[PDB]
Amino acid sequence: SPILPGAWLGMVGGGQLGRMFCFAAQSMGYRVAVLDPDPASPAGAVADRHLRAAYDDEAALAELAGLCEAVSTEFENVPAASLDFLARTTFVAPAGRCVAVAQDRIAEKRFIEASGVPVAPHVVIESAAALAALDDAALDAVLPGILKTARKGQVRVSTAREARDAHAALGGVPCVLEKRLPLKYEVSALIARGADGRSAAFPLAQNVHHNGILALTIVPAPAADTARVEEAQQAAVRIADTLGYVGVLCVEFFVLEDGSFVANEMAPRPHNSGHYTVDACATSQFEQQVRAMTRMPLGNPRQHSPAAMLNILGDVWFPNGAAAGAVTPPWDTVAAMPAAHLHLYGKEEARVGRKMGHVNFTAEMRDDAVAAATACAQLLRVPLD
Amino acid sequence: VSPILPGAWLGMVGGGQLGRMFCFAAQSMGYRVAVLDPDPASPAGAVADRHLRAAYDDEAALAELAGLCEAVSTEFENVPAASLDFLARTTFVAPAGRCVAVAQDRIAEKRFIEASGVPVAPHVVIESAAALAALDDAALDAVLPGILKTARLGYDGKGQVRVSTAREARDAHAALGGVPCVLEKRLPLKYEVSALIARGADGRSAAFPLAQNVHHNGILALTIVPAPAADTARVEEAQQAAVRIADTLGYVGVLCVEFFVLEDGSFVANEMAPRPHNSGHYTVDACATSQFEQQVRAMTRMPLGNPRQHSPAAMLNILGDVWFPNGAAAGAVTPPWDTVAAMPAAHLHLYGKEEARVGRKMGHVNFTAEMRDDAVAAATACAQLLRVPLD
Repeated sequence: SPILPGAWLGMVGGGQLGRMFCFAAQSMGYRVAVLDPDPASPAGAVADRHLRAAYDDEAALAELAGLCEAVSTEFENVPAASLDFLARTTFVAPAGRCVAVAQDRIAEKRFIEASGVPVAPHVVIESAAALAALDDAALDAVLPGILKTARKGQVRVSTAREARDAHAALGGVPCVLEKRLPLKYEVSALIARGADGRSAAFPLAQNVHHNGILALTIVPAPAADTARVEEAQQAAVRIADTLGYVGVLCVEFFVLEDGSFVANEMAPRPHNSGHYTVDACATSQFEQQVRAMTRMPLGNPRQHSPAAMLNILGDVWFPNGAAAGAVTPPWDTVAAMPAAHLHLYGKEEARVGRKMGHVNFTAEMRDDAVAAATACAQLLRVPLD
Repeated sequence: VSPILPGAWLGMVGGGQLGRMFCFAAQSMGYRVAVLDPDPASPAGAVADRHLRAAYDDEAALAELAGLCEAVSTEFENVPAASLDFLARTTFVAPAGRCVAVAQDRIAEKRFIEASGVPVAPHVVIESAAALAALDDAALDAVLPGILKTARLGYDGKGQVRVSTAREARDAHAALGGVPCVLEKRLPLKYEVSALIARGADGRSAAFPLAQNVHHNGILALTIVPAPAADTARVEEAQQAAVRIADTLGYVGVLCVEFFVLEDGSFVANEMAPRPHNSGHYTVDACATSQFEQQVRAMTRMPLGNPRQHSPAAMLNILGDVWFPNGAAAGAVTPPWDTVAAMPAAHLHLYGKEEARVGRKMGHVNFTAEMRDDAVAAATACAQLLRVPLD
């Protein structure tokens, strides 16, 4: 049965995702308690209540579970044991078991395959013993590639020898060895699924990464035709159904030069590639998180306006280099752009690589949203390639 | 003159639903908000970066707000202009006290709009018993039947008397103690509209579309945007009238001007609100920039946002009455918010107020759709579900 407006909802993690959840939840009349050990928590600052405590502090967890009728998550490395502890006393969506699958590169690959969705070529290496039982030819099948720890932790490798040495260099921990592929473009599907098994899919997003960090998202994905959108949406839903997932799920895919389509990873939460939904869709990804965790009907995902999203890293504050000190970006100039919606997360210190905000661009025509995002990237010195 | 950029502290005098929705807009852009509101259960204070839980005339609280904030705006209906001018000693106050004061006095408001060259709804000003004694019956008959309204402090229907004859008008004035009043003629109304504009310190403005408003029992019930009854010329006329008033006032902020369109086609202004307005809540879900974002931009001397309406919209108000389907005395019943949330057009906004009371604004539901008729049909169905009369 539904948990109606006025109820306390809990959020494990108080970064920008938790912060944007607060606005969605409070707008609908819910109260939000954020658990985040950071005294400067961006989400905690704007929540109804902030429990300043560690993610494994049982007294804090009991207080959250006691106060809240449902709890969801945004923090990247949340211990599933904490979600377990919480679910003894309250409704937790997504469940710890789902979060644990999504947080482990081996589990996630195995699960997507089990859901009947093609996965990007890789070899699983659980241990030194598992590595010993793989011959050079077995490794060569996925090389050159990148060795990645299943749970920073990545090594580019070209030969079987480099692969063996890299595994030892990472301490022999569980890893996946991912083949480098002839990538054409990247897309993400973003879906909400409820406790009753009903789901709602957003449009397909096309994502550009720079130096391994999301830079630009365009929606609807320019490169993907109707059949591709449908294929990607159905894939994400199939995964969510197989997982018994309640919440927002983001699945990232590669489209290769040969036209093939492969899933690479998934996030058990609202995702950076979904921030456009706040300004471009009838229901945002944050509103869907609220609806899923309260067992309320899912919202209409209708995209009213074509959109682009430009990430704002801390690098934007360092036009004279990181060491020379912060310079406030020209936010007035950005606000003068008619397509722009400026989102800044209330983080105190700009640092290289740190996500400080984003700018959504909406317009009647997609080309105009994209041109505005491109011009803003030039203004702010944000590299797109 | 310079812009007040993201990260700055912004103050809000008043912590009801308007201040709450202001907080979401301001915090999303990276500003920190301090709310001044004496109510310990302040809906805005609950979600603000800071809540100064203080009376509106508490000078210690006001000095702390002004010291902390680089700019301060207002939402509270009866804010003393003396408090705004106290604040303006040490911070940027937008809109200014003198603008707010004009809107709070029915006589000043009518006089100011006329002085701005915008036609005003027929009325007679009655400053005093002596002024009334010097008006002949024919002078009163010109605006009768009508409603006698106190000039000051008559919020939410207070200080008003329906009158039909000159004698009833004179008796009503004496009943109210002879205080300053306006006598407003009851007009042959065809429809009501509101214009909603933002104006900056640099004199630039940005106008939303024209909203058509339906009132019942003296309270806003339903808003539809764009106004179905207004053609392009009417939209432009109303927007330009609101900008003319704002320019004449030297107004910095969001201004809502409410008008009547009469059976004969006459277009007259009746009142203005020096703040975001209930008839503007649709902007949060229907426009590229909401009225609350424009309040942030205006008070920070930042460029105004694009007011583009991406989707046709309707808004249904939710009063505390919705909780009392068996009567006010019979006790509260939680409304079917799940059934509302199932409506694909609906956007549910509930304000976090603790006690449902008759006549109290507890929330609103915005409806957006590709087609206006569908948004209107959804609002009308939701009104039937919730037992909300629209006429």
